[PDB]
Amino acid sequence: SLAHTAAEYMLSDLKGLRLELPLDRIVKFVAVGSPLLLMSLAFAQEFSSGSPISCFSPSNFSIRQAAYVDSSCWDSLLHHKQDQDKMKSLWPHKALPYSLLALALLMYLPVLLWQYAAVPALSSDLLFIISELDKSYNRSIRLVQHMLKIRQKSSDPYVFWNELEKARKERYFEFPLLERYLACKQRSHSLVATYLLRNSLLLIFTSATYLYLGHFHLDVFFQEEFSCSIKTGLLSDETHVPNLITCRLTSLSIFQIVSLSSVAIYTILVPVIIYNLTRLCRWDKRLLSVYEMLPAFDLLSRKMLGCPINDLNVILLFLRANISELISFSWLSVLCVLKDHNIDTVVDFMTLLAGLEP
Amino acid sequence: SLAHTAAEYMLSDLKGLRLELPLDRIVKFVAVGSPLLLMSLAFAQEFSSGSPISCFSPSNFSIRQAAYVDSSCWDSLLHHKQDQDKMKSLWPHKALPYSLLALALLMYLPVLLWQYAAVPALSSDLLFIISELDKSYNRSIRLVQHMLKIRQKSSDPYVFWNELEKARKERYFEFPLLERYLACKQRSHSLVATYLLRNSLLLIFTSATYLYLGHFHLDVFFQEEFSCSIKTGLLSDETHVPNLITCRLTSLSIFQIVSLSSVAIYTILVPVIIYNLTRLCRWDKRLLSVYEMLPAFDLLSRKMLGCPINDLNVILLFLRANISELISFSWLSVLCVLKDHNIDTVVDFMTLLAGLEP
Amino acid sequence: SLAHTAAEYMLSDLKGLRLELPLDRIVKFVAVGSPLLLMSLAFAQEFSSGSPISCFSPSNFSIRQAAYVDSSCWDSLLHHKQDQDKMKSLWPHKALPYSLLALALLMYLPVLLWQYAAVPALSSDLLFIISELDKSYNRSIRLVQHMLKIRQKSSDPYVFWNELEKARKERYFEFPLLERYLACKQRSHSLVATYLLRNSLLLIFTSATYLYLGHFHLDVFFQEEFSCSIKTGLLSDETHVPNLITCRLTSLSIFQIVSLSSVAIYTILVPVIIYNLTRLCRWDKRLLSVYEMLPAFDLLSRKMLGCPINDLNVILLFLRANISELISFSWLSVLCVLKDHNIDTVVDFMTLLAGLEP
Amino acid sequence: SLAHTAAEYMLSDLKGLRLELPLDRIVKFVAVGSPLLLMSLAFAQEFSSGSPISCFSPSNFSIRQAAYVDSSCWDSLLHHKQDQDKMKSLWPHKALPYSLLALALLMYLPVLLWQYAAVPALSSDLLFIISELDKSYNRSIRLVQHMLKIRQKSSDPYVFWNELEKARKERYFEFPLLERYLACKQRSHSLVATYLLRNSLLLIFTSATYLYLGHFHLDVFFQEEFSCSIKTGLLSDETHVPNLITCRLTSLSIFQIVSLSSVAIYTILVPVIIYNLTRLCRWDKRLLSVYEMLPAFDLLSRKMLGCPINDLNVILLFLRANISELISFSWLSVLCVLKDHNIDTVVDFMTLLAGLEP
Amino acid sequence: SLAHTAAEYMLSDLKGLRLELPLDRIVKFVAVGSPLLLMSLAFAQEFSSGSPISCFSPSNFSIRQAAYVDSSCWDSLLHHKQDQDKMKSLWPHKALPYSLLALALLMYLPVLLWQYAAVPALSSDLLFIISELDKSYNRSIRLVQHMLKIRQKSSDPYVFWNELEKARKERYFEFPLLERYLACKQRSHSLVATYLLRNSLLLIFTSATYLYLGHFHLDVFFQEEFSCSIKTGLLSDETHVPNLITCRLTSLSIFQIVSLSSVAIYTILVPVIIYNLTRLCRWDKRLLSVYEMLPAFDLLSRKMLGCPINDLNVILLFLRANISELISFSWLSVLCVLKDHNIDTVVDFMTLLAGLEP
Repeated sequence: SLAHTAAEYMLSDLKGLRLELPLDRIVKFVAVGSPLLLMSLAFAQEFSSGSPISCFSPSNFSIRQAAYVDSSCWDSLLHHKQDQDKMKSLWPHKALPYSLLALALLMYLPVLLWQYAAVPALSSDLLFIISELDKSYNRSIRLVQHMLKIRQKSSDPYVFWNELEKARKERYFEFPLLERYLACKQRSHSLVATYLLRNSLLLIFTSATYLYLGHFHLDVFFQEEFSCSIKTGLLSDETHVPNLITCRLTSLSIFQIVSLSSVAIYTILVPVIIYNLTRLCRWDKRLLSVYEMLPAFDLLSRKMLGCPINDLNVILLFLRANISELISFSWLSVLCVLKDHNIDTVVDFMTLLAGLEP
Repeated sequence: SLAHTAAEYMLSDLKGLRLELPLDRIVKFVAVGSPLLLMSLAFAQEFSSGSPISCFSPSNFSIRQAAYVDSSCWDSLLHHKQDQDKMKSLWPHKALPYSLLALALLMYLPVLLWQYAAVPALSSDLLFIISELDKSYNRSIRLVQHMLKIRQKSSDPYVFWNELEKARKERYFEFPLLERYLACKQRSHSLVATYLLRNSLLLIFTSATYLYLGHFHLDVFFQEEFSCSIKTGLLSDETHVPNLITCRLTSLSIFQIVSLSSVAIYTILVPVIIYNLTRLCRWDKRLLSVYEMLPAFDLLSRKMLGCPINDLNVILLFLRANISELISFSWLSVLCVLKDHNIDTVVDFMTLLAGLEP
Repeated sequence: SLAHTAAEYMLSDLKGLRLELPLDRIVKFVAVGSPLLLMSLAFAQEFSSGSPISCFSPSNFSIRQAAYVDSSCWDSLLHHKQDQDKMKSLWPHKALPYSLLALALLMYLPVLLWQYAAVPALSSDLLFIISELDKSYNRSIRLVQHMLKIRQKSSDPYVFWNELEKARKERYFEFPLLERYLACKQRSHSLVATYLLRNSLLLIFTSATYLYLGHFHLDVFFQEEFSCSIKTGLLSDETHVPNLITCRLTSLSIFQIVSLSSVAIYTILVPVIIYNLTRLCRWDKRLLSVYEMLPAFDLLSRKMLGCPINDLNVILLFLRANISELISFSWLSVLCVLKDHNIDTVVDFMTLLAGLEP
Repeated sequence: SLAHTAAEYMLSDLKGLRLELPLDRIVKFVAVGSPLLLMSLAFAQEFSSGSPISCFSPSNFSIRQAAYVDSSCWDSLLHHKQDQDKMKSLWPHKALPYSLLALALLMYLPVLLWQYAAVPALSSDLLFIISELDKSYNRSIRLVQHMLKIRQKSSDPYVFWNELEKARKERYFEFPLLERYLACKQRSHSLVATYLLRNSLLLIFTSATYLYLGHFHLDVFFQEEFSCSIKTGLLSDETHVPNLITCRLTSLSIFQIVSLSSVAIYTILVPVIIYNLTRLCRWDKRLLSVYEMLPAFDLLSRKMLGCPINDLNVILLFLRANISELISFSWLSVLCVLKDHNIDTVVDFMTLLAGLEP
Repeated sequence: SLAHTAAEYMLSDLKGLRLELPLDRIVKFVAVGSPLLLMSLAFAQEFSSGSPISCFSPSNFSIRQAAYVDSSCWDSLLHHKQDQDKMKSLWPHKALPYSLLALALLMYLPVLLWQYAAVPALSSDLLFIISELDKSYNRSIRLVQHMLKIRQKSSDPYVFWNELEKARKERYFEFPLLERYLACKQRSHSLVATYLLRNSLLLIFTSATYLYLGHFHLDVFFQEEFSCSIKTGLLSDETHVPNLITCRLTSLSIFQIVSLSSVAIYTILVPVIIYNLTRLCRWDKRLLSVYEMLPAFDLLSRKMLGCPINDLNVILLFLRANISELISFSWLSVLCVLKDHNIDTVVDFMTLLAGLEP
């Protein structure tokens, strides 16, 4: 089956970076695999089909007179109703899996755009930021051994501030590339377009699916029988039934169940992407209180003004998911205690000797 | 078969931490695999089905006159009883495996919520706690070589208490991050919600399964025969049997055995999750006697007050399963001897020389 | 086939420890694989079954009149004997592999209990004991170089006993954790329960298998033919045979051979587990003579009193299988020469220079 | 096919030791694989069987009247000869592969006993012996540099014997563990039992195979036709042939060829195991002449007395196959020149400078 | 198919040594795979066989009257010719693949003997020789730095011969183990027997194949039709055709093509093994001119006398294929320039500085 190859290349399972949101991953998985699951269920295994169209041939017909009967109607699904001569065609019945696979291949386009048009630049930017930030750490670790003996023999404030103010006017304190780079990117407005188009494309795809199920479906839904004609051409000069009646389709139940499953999964899926859109309409300040005290993280919370549709918002949202990898997963995450000061000076007097790590 | 792929991703077999309880693992395994086992048994291998519906066609019928007979009834399971004209449908018979697979995919949702909404925060918290605790050990091992010569040449109490009281007023004795962190988490009430919802979701799922087996089942349970009609449409202008009688279904025994197996496994499974719920309604104090003497473990047993529904209870329950990994599996587990004192001073005089380990 | 998956997870092939006895392994292998082997042999490969029920339809019947004949009896195995109207049913014939697979899954429960309820504690205990014992060796190897020059230039007894008695009153001679730990475990009585239940569960399972083969089998054993009825319902208003006679089952030979194989394997298997039970009713003292001279092994043979049902007996039995891994496989195993003294002093004078190993 | 799994576990391909003799390996391979080869050849590939029983139904019979004819005789192979009423049964024809697979699984039992009841002790013994022997070498290599300058400047005998006699009364010359261990094992008589039982078991298995081919075979060997009866029960009240004649079996040629192949392979296999038995009835002294001059190997040839049924004989036989691994494959194997002395003193004067190796 | 398993174990793809000749590999490949290729081609894929025997039944015969006709002749291939009553049997037609697979398994016996009876000793010998030869190199490399400054400042002959003659009477020049080992093996005559038997066995196998194709084939080669008899037993009391005529076999073309392919491949294969035999009848001296100047290789060319059937010849032939692995692939192979001297002294004056390699 081609489904094996599709799963082999499509949906088959830098160097540590998380570039895609978990909710985006979930919605991608459901929207991509569900058409494939309906594909596998409808035609294979469960319902051994054989001939999806079944007919009532007259008794006088031989073997492949009736074989022509049965084989000339599946490709010519047309209801010659007596009500003039409106041949109602039954193309949705033979087009169900075709539309399913077309929808499945259509669902993956936003992934293509998000993975080709935005991944390389974002990955390069995050590679630069991780390089500068681990350099920021190893240029700051050198302060924990300068503060193991001089930090002890002095009366608290005039060594917790005298060296801190000396470090304040010292190069290691500031991170100039950080503010300049963050400015040069926050003024940019290119990455938000990819996000908005990647969401709107799947939204309009869902709308098109709704229209497809509303127009071409919902009309032949309780009809399981139709009358065809064999002398719709040169057969007229023959002595047999003038109208081949009751071509019964066998997969009406599968038709109904796949239609209801498709409509239900998309009804339950729609609100999630709307929530994803609304995630970008506000500035996140859940933990802004602790970010304003740290030297490097002060700049992140400082540039919180104006309309929130900026590349800085997207960068921050993707950084919060990567703020706990192996090294940023530190006192930062441990700092759940200052969400409720001269006492903290002697508390961090001991903590600086506690963050020795290796 | 898709079952192979499902087992390949679903149920297929930080860095040492145990995040899931063994009883939870057992109930998950039984509730997830049992629908799959019934799926594999019912349709494949054991009972080579062929055509699950069998009919009695008249003798005059040719090959695929009777093939239409047999193929137009499986999808149109309707009993045209003579008792007006109540067409009793037989959709449970063709919906058994569909409902089975839907129930199988439904059973895994609580696992999804418990693994996405609570695992990262709990794992980070336990990573912090293990880091601080192995630091607590390697800042306490330094006491076993200070007590190899000064510990020997003195008259017992005034070196077993003089140094101990000096160590009592010494920094290594206390663990400030422990009480502050434990307070900041015991006042929190977020993790218990995930536990209660993860249990209640499977409970209501079991209730829904009971309702499904009570309404749609238990009605067609001893009926193996029904009469259908072929001229339920345009067939009426034909000379054959007016009513196609005795469409016999072949899988009634499989129907009954799968229904009884499903109801029995859930009856035997229900009390376990109730026990899991009741596990959180009480404070565990089985070994609180030995916890009150140890320095760090005194705080764990000290905060035992009020209503037991707190995140501290869940943290303690998950810690007791992880209290014997490689290092906490020590004198702690060895201390099964003080569950039945100046003599113990000379007993631990020798024990401190016995816990040299490397 | 599901048998492939079962073999893939069930029965498919710390860090060196042997936790399961070889005889237990053999009985587990035979009791678990034999139902699977009968499963594979009975239904697949050997006997291409097709239709396990065969019937004699009247000559006037068409194709699927007789197909209904053949398909409506396998699921309705009932002998309408003329002797009133005792319908003898033939459910064992269609339930053979179901009971086989149920028995196969039932056989593995004692393994589950023995592997979950006792393995972790025993493994931790043995890990502690191996750590303390290799420490006991590397704190005793230091005696073979103190005895390379002082051991030579003295008149035998007053250096083979003067240093030995000095070593006797020396710390390295005794192993305090050994006697204290061995006491704290020999007074315990928890592990023997797991052993006794793991044996009794398979014993009662064998008894249940015997009852199943005695009641539901041994009755339809020479019967290969039975008469059914088609008008056991709405068929009565039809002109055909009033009683469908001679529904012949084809797998009677397979029935008999699988029944005899099952009963024979369990008759030959029963005494082994009884022997396993009797293994725990006595204290093993085959090599107690050599254990009483060694320092550490003297305590093992010293606590041989009272009723033998103790956790110490189980620990010793599992230790004798692990007493020859890589280091305990030493002079211990070499000491087959003292099972038939001042001469041995000069014999071990040379042996201490012979146990230099690296 | 289960043959794939059997080959996967059974017969599928310490740390250098050779524990099994090449002739034993050959006889094991032929006796184990040949039943499997006949299994694969008889039923699969070569002869596409279909229905191994073929019958002559009367012309009036319909499709599955004759299908019942053909399917009710394979399981009821009984010749109702007119000669009273001796129903000769044809169970060997349907039992050929069953007996083949039973014989195949039976052949592996001696391997099981030889691999479980004797391998661990023998492997431990050989591990000890290899450890002591490579120690014997590296305590003897130190003599080739003491003899590079003192060996040169002296008049031959009084340095080829003066140092040799000094080395003779020196500790490195003798190997006390060797004679004591060899005595403690040569007096033992446990390992020879495993060898004799492992041979006698396959011998009695071959005898049982001969009896099986003599009683149950050789009787139905030229009979390809037999007459059955359908009214051997409730069929009597029917109007058809009173006796269903000429049930012809199709696999008579395969029957004959497999019988002849089995008997021929075992006739050609019998003498080899008899030779293996006779190998232990004599003391091997082919190269005893060179063993009596070497220091360590003198003890091996010294204990050659009495009846040869001892564990020492088995140990020596397994050692001769391992005497050429990497280090014992040395001058020992090179010493093919002393099988046809003061000249050899100056020949070995140069050879000791030739065995410098690294 | 069993062919997959056979290819999986048989013919499926120390530590660098080449133990088998390329021509031997080619002849083994062709003689082993060609029967398997004919096996795969004759019965599978290409010619969908169905029933290899086809018969002309009379028109009055029903379905399985003629099925008995067709099924009772394939196993009873006998031509009841009118010419008394010589039943000519047609067993080659049903024995073609049996003889093919027997020949295929027979072809591998010489490989078995050559791989079990000679590989271990030869591999050990070559391991010893490679160890001594790379030692011979690293005890000779030390001459290229003693000759970097003393080699420069002297008038050519009295430093190209004065040091060379000093090295001539120096230990590093000679290789005593080489001449002694080469003598101890060249006097041996055991390995040539394995070679001669491994060739003669396949030769007599080819002769037996020729006899088989000459006697049992070439007689039924143009006969595609034969007449059988059904009343060759108890059928005589029936009213049908007294002689069942024209049992036509369908695979005559496959018979002819496989026979011609087998005979042709063996005719083209015969001379190669004869050439292999003649390879051992002469002493190879193609490059003996360059071997007589090298120190170690002089002994190899020195022992070229007498009849060439010796183990030394086989050792040399297998060494020439291994003389270019990684280190013997050196100036040796580069020395293609002395096959057409004081000038060479200054040429090798520069070459010794050119063979510095690492």
